[PDB]
Amino acid sequence: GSHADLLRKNAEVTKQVSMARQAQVDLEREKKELEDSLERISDQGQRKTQEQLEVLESLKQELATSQRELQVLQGSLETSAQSEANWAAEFAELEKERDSLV
Amino acid sequence: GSHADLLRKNAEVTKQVSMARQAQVDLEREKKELEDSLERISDQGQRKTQEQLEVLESLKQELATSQRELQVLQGSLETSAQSEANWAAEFAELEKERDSLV
Repeated sequence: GSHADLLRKNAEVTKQVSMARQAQVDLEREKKELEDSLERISDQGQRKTQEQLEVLESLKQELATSQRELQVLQGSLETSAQSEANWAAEFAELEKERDSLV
Repeated sequence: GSHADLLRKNAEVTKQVSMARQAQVDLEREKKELEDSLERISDQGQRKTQEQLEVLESLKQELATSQRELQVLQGSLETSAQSEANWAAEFAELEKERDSLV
């Protein structure tokens, strides 16, 4: 009857209330880990952006230095070369003399 | 009276309809330029991301090459150096002989 129905109907509403109060708990908790995960994937993402900027900066620095160094060696080779030339000429003169004496 | 009010009231609704039909036109048009601007700032943003990737790649390539080149010069200096040594020794022998004859 109407009494049975109301009593049954009401018993269900109580169960649903309980279930909703549970969803509350489960959701509010599931959101706490999303909050954390988000806070991390962000924290990490902003530091990766940095390392990169520091890698790119350093990279330019490294190349620039290598260039300066390469230019200095090109000069040392230049001078050394000029020096080997003199030795030959120097040796030439001694040879000319040695030949004169023998 | 009620007739004056309805007639006046209705005249206003007609004016508003017209104004709304205008907002339609103006908005639908203002959105066409947002559509374009967005399509551009995006198109440009995706190509800038590329150039960069190509700058970074090239940069590594350049540094790597400079390193190989620097290493080769370090060797040329090494050999040239060894060569200057020989000249001195070579010159030394000639000198010893020249001194013997004089």
